[PDB]
Formats: sequence, C-alpha cells, structure tokens
Amino acid sequence: PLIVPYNLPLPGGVVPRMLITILGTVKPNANRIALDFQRGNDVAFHFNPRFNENNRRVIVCNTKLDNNWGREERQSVFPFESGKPFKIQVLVEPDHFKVAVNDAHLLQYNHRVKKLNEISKLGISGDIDLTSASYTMI
Ligand SMILES: O=c1oc2ccc(F)c(F)c2cc1CO[C@H]1[C@@H](O)[C@@H](CO)O[C@@H](S[C@@H]2O[C@H](CO)[C@H](O)[C@H](n3cc(-c4cc(F)c(F)c(F)c4)nn3)[C@H]2O)[C@@H]1O
Repeated sequence: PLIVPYNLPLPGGVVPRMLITILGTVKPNANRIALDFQRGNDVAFHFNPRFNENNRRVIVCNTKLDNNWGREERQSVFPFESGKPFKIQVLVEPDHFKVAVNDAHLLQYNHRVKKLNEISKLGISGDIDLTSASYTMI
C-alpha cells in the first residue's frame, strides 16, 4: 500500500501510447474516488467515480481551467465495488484518454487541454487503499 492523497509525476507530460495503471482497493462505505491529470493548476482530465449521488452511482469526468469546472461528461456504467480491488488503466491516445477498468473498456474523454506534454502530474484521491501507480509505453 501507498497512502492517499498520492501524486504521481508524469515528467514531460503525457504522450500517445502511454498507459497509466492505477491499482488499489475501494474502501468499505466508499463515497468518492478521483484521478486528476493536471497541467499546473488546470485539470486536463478529472475522472470521478461517485458511489452515492442521489442514491445512484455515476462516473463524472470534466476539465478545470483557470479554477473553473467545464461541462461534465457522465457515465452510469460503474465498474467499481466497495471492498473490491480494481485496476484503472488510462491510455493516452492522440485525441482522447481511453479508460478501461478491470480490463473492460469504460469511456473515452476527448482532449480539451491540448498541451499533453505539460500534463505533468496525476493526483489520486478518495476512498481507496492505493496499491500502485505507474505507467509504460505500449
Ligand atoms: O446539477 C446537476 O444536476 C443534475 C441532475 C440530474 C442528473 F442526472 C445530472 F447528471 C445532473 C448533473 C448536474 C451537474 O452537477 C454538478 C453541478 O452541481 C456543480 C455546480 O457547481 O457541482 C458539481 S460537483 C463538482 O464537480 C466537479 C466536476 O464537474 C468535481 O468533481 C468537484 N470535485 C470533486 C472533488 C474530489 C475531491 C477529492 F478529494 C476526492 F477524493 C474526490 F473523489 C473528488 N474535488 N472537486 C465536485 O465538487 C456537480 O457534479
């Protein structure tokens, strides 16, 4: 285990074919998880599983620019479960991030922040026991 909140540096930002893998276990009674791919203070890609938003589960994705959240993209397919180990894989592609959880495709999120080579940190927060966070080029 690693202790959250956790910052993974992404030196020189991200690039297509970079596969970022986050392993952990959802806590009991979890309420929220967040991945924040950041360009300085801007959040190029916020990936935010919510376990209880109006008594249902949803994945909220967004971008934050100049400290203002933009338009949300929401996905009801929700592959996480309280108490269970997960693998989130974020595959950087030329026009989008592609997210697969537990080896099943979940969603794609088109790049709003264009300067991929400046998206130099991944923040990991929320109701998890973090196991590892790493990346490789496929
Ligand atoms: O209004 C509606 O009405 C409906 C009605 C019906 C329906 F079907 C709908 F879909 C809707 C949908 C809407 C839209 O909802 C909006 C709107 O209300 C808005 C007003 O300002 O506020 C946000 S909340 C805001 O969203 C951000 C992403 O956009 C971040 O996630 C923030 N955020 C989380 C974290 C964080 C920090 C941590 F440390 C963690 F560990 C962690 F996991 C997360 N930090 N920041 C979050 O605070 C709402 O989602």
